[PDB]
Amino acid sequence: CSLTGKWTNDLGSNMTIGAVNSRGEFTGTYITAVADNPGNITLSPLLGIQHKRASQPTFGFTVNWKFSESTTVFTGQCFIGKEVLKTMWLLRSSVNDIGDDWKATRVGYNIFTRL
Amino acid sequence: KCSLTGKWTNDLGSNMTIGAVNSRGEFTGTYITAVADNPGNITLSPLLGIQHKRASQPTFGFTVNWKFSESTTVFTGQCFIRNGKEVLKTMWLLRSSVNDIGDDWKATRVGYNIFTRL
Amino acid sequence: CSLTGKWTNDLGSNMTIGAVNSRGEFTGTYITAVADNPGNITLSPLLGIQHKRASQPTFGFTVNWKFSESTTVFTGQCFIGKEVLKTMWLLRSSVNDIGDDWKATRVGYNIFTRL
Amino acid sequence: KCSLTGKWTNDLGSNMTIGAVNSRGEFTGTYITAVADNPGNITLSPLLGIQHKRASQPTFGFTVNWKFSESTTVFTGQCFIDRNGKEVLKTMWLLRSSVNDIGDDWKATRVGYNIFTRL
Repeated sequence: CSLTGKWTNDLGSNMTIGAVNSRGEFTGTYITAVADNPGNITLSPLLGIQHKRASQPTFGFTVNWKFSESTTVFTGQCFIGKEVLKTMWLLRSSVNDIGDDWKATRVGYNIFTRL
Repeated sequence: KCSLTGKWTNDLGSNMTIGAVNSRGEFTGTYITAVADNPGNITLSPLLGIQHKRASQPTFGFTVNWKFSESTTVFTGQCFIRNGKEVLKTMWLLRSSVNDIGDDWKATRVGYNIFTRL
Repeated sequence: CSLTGKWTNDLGSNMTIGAVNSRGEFTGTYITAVADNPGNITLSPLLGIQHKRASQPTFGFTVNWKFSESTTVFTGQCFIGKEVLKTMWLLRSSVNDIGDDWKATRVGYNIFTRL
Repeated sequence: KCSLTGKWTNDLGSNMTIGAVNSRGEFTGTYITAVADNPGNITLSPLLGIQHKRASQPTFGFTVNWKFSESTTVFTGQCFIDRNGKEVLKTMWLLRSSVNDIGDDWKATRVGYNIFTRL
């Protein structure tokens, strides 16, 4: 259940992850298929840790949108023939005032398979 | 300057330490939780995320690899400054590991957290 | 998009909702596929509201679980010309300590289809 | 005691009134939110839920049908005994917005939480 490689999800988005070093880490690019203003979508980075020990490991990473102010974070698990990432996310928008915070965070799921 | 470099704590009593936030926003760090499913097990734990640098009240996100367990937590939120001090409004997801894909529906867990400097 | 009728979600679970009154309110039953103690699973009742005016109505409801201390609430929206409910959910558990609160809440989703 | 019947404020300003909690556990009530997307429109909105009866600190859930928007919120949580003897509520919630196409589903569920107090 190597997280390296090229994956796609059910909302059409695609990602690529670099090599995983043995202390958990990976780097990747994210191309989102869907967005708040898909007038402005580009390639966004992505930093994350993944257990290297259990064969169906938990994990988590961070996407940093280069086209807006928000952050999306993902956790989930890889299962086995074929590998499937079951994930969930929080998409945090930026609000101008802290008193506005309550409406900043959304949540959702996604399912990834290799390409 | 809302840089997450430094020491932060939160409402349940956890302390984290973030190092250098690099030019691309990235930062390693460590997190001592004051609370887990098996709190007897608690150890130190490594942490990796990215922040926005431009934004004056930056949005952020990081991943905690809990070594003392098979699971993971991701955190997102925003840094704010009206007392003049800096609060981190964040929400998180705990991912537990189930054995089979069938149990997937029961693995993800959610909550909030409020971090301030030490 | 009436919630009256016999739906079924993606995990295998089953529900039946009755008549929705003029102010959006409805009741029905929920036989679940899954649970944290499957040998316990029984018929549990539900209660929500559904915007009556919308052609693709938003709605929310609460399952009160017969066989245990805990509660799941759902929201979502109903799309079309076949009908489909997109829902996310929060499962709330009894902790016995409020210092233990941060862990009594869990999240997921469900797609619902008529039967 | 930890019954829902009563009036409750929350860490964010908003208030709520809950009616009689029947045998089947149900309850009815109203809710003025202190905050929303178009706060000019905020009115009293209805509420409907179910809470576990016998247990001393019950789980519960209820649906808030937003009278001014086309949106819905669900809250879940528990009634605890804060040591002072006073009942605080711990919840988390979803807020569902309406979207025009099923393809936009992914953007319509906000998550958050609150703390209610007796009023």
